Amino acid sequence: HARHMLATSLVTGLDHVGIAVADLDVAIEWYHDHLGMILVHEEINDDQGIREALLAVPGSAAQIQLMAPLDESSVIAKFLDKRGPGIQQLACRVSDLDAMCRRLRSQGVRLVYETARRGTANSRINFIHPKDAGGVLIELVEPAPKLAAA
Amino acid sequence: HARHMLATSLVTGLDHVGIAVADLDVAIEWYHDHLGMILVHEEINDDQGIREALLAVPGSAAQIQLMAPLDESSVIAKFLDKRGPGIQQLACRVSDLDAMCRRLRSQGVRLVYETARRGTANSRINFIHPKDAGGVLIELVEPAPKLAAAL
Repeated sequence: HARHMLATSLVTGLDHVGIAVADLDVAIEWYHDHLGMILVHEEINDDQGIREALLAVPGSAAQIQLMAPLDESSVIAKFLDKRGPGIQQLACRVSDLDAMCRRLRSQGVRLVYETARRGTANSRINFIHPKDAGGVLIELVEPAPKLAAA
Repeated sequence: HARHMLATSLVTGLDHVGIAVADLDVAIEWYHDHLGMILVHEEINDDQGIREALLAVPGSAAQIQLMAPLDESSVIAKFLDKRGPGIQQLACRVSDLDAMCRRLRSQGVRLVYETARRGTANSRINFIHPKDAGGVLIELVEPAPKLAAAL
């Protein structure tokens, strides 16, 4: 029971799975109707150039993040144009993003950002450089304390 | 909080995220060394022609399922020729696979298999037809009773 295993990293679980979709509105209803997922949150990431919908999966702490491009400069536009909709990122929840990123760089692994950016719900995020992880995009997510938002 | 929300479907959670990799053993060490994931199971799926490694994420119930092709005939091999390594499947844990599948079919959603197959470690599995899910491969996973695997 991995919920009862002591960790060896600063990873505390899976934050979300990011899925690039064509039309976000139809996708939200489809995931809700057929899988019972619930639209918990919706927002624009201007930094990343995407429109996102956060779906809760009742019984589980990990979310499904549906993503659609805001414009063609989006990281999601590239993905969608080359292969259409698909699973585009795996996001690990982390307790100290700074600490893990320093540790990763000490281990020879590149990160995409010098400084964390803001993800969904004003979380702080970085990415392992995808070419260090063999084309897989791994995001590291530190949720912000609710006070920090205010 | 979503862990304490009563579900409206037979999905009880996220079973795993499936990742196609080129070399299983080096990927295992990479995910363990850098993300702290722990190898809890390794097996060969002769039907789908893949070798698999299940990684626990301590503090979490969902797993990472690394997959490498055994035969060029496998779905993982085709995925790797076209796009290289990448995230290839999202797997929902379900409390009753057959009931879920009948509900999905009466809702107008197709399933890949007529009858469930065995997934990693005896679980019973099916897939929503990827064309029905806009190109995304969604697996439905029912863990099998431990007694089933012994018989």
